[PDB]
Amino acid sequence: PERLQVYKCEVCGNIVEVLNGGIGELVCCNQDMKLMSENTVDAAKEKHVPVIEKIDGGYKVKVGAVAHPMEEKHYIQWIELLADDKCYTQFLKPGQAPEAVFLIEAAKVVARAYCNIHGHWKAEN
Amino acid sequence: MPERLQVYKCEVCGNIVEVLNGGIGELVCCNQDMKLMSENTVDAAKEKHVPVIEKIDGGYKVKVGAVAHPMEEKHYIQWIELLADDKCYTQFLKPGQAPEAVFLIEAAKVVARAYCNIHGHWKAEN
Ligand SMILES: [O-][O-]
Ligand SMILES: [Ca+2]
Ligand SMILES: [Ca+2]
Ligand SMILES: [Ca+2]
Ligand SMILES: [Fe+3]
Ligand SMILES: [Fe+3]
Ligand SMILES: [Fe+3]
Ligand SMILES: [Fe+3]
Repeated sequence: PERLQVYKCEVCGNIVEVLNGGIGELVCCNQDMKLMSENTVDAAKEKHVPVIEKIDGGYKVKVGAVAHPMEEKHYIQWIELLADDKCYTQFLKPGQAPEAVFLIEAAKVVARAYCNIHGHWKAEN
Repeated sequence: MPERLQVYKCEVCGNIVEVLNGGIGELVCCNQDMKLMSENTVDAAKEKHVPVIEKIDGGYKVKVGAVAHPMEEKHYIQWIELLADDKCYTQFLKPGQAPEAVFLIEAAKVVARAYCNIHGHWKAEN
């Protein structure tokens, strides 16, 4: 695994993010954890692909062109902004708006989002 | 059983992961249980590992520790993390850099964490 990759255990639901890479395979419930590759799930891109809005002193990210549902059983668990060697995560809860604001200085940024149902998604400016 | 924000390490291959979503199953790697890296439990110089939090205009500046920790290839602070509310901001570092990070954020209460490749996980709060 490599830094920043997200793995999920399809059996029990554990989901982790890599802070330090290594050669070993992450395992849970007696099976290799699944690498959650961005934008691979067959889902509505207009509801999952993060939309990056540049603002003075940072960025605002909303998932996706169409506000994603934020229901108890279907919501965006978090939004993440990757800039340089920074990884900013904003966890969300059902009922909140599917968006986040990040105060940071960086021209190129990658925005990621995770739907408990539809997986990992990303976009860059 | 993993809980959000916990950090686990495989002492064999060196994989280190942070929990985003908890659950029942135990994390395993290289045929052994991954080790939960509990904060401030390692026997090391607290003045070099416990993060010091400094409030600044529009955020916080965090340094590791009151005495600058080494940033060598074989001994350095791998990252500094700031926790506030449902926010988890991480600044990864590299040998040769200063053992510090600046976070622009609006939060009266914050927890700062740091990880030394040799001496483990450490934290402090304001
Ligand atoms: O449908 O998200
Ligand atoms: Ca993180
Ligand atoms: Ca065990
Ligand atoms: Ca155990
Ligand atoms: Fe391992
Ligand atoms: Fe969805
Ligand atoms: Fe599991
Ligand atoms: Fe150390």
